Amino acid sequence: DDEYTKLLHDGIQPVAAIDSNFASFTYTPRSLPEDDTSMAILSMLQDMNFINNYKIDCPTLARFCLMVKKGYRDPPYHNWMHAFSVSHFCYLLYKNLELTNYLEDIEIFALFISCMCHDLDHRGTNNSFQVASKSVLAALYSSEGSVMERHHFAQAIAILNTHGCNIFDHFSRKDYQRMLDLMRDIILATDLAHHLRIFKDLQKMAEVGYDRNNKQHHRLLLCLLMTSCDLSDQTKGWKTTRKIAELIYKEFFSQGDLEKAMGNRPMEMMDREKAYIPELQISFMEHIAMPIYKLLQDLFPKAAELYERVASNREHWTKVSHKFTIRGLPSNNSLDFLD
Ligand SMILES: CNC(=O)c1ccc2nc(C)c3nnc(-c4cc(OCC(C)C)ccc4Cl)n3c2c1
Ligand SMILES: [Mg+2]
Ligand SMILES: [Zn+2]
Repeated sequence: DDEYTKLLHDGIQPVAAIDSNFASFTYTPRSLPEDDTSMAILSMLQDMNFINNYKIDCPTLARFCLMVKKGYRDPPYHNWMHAFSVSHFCYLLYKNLELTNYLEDIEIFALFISCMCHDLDHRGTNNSFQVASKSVLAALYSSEGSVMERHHFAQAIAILNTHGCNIFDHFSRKDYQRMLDLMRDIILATDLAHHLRIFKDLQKMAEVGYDRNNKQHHRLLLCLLMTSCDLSDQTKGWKTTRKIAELIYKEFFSQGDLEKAMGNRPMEMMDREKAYIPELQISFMEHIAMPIYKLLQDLFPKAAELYERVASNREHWTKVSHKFTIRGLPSNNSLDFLD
């Protein structure tokens, strides 16, 4: 509530005042105190001129922002600080790439808001679990797939339709509808199965060359950008990829434990007794993360450094893989862990 009063009455801080490096790809948004993140959301929207552009009511935007923030739970990885750093990367794309040369302003706006909302109310489990768990969410969504992502969109709808939070409601009925369809498309695009589905369309687009008058190129690019935001912890330094691996596997292994307790056997990557983190992390980087930033690079030449960084981080993982084998004695100087 004090977050609310401050967000409403203190005024929107300039991004430079947050950090001199705030709009650089080298900046790590997770370094920002979590208490300051709602303010940074407003600063980013102000700096992209969307608040003035779309005549957004700031009190409404403030309320919406805090609703979205409090709409995240606290699993190790899929929490608000994830959504925030994903949203900040969207902002980095805006500042560093000429997105406006590819996308309409409304599409860019939708992408940013979608980043904020895209994992709303995540419970720290994947889509497969909801099914096996017999959760309410599976009952609601399983027959169409993308269970969690459908729930993320529905939560965003629920927030927008909370009194005083509808940042869009002055839009024309036409633009209001476009915003809902954009957010749905974009949030559904964060399901890995969707990404795999559209991947060769993304390639074909990258091959034939992007066409600004091709509206399905707009739609494809929006998905590519959304996924590149979702995975953007991989584009910072080694310490960020190391720390995020830790959060991810903590979350994964917590799911695996639950699957064992209900008498099921988790995927290997969810099973703390089978999962070999360097291999799993290297696979994810080689098959999912790097192809995404390579497509980003093929479309935006200035995104080359993002790809190079991800690849460089991948090679860093290969270099420390050996450390997961205990050579010599443990730090204990004890073999008691064998018993
Ligand atoms: C089947 N393998 C996994 O789900 C997997 C394995 C290893 C991962 N390793 C890292 C570092 C990571 N970072 N974000 C995600 C991630 C991405 C998700 O969808 C995002 C779109 C772009 C596909 C959904 C859930 C997660 Cl956890 N991951 C991993 C995901
Ligand atoms: Mg997600
Ligand atoms: Zn996410």
